[PDB]
Amino acid sequence: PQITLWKRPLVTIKIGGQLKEALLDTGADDTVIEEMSLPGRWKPKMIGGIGGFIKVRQYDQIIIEIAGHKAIGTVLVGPTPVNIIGRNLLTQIGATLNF
Amino acid sequence: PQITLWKRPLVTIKIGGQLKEALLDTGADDTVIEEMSLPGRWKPKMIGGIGGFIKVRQYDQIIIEIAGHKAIGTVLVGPTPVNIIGRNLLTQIGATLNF
Ligand SMILES: COc1ccc(S(=O)(=O)N(Cc2ccccc2)C[C@@H](O)[C@H](C[C@]23C[C@H]4C[C@H](C[C@H](C4)C2)C3)NC(=O)O[C@H]2CO[C@H]3OCC[C@H]32)cc1
Ligand SMILES: [Cl-]
Ligand SMILES: [Cl-]
Repeated sequence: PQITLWKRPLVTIKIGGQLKEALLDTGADDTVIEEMSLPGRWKPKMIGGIGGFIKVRQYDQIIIEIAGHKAIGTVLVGPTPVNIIGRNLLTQIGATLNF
Repeated sequence: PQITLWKRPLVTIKIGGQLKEALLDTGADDTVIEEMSLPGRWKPKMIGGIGGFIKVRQYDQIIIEIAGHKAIGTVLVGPTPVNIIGRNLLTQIGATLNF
């Protein structure tokens, strides 16, 4: 689709069989989702946001559907105020900025 | 232009007579610039994201040149390491997310 920005660019994602709402975030390098259980092992990562740094759990090669498009990649899990889809997955679904 | 997201979508901006680099950020409601002086009145504001909240100065009716595209709107000024152009000015230059 073509998504204008008068409202937050919120989309439905499917991860772990569950539907969630997430924000398409070109200002995010990484994808960050609120606390949920994911399979496999995870690795530590510190990420920096507007208010400071937080610890997250890094799960690699996670299957996730994003507004109907299939991605398989790294998902960070932690106390983010909102689920965000960052450039690591926006590139997988072929998204670009246009003006 | 069409901007891919393989890397950070950074552009040149002109604001308060200064040239600066800024991130085109669809996840940002508002435009947030690193500490600088701007003309006019301002009022304090708290904005939040990963890591918590920061205090900023809200300047209304500021003109910015974004990648050669003129826009006017509210600009928040405060302690961020990276300038971000948020949806309130992205709309004004007709930016969209496409995939
Ligand atoms: C009301 O007006 C607002 C305007 C801005 C914001 S915001 O907190 O800056 N954020 C919105 C937001 C994000 C998450 C949850 C809720 C809201 C925008 C994100 O795009 C933000 C930008 C930056 C802007 C600068 C430079 C960096 C670090 C921070 C300052 C936040 C990205 N990017 C981010 O956090 O990315 C993180 C995940 O991916 C990683 O890679 C990059 C750092 C790691 C909140 C309110
Ligand atoms: Cl505005
Ligand atoms: Cl429009």
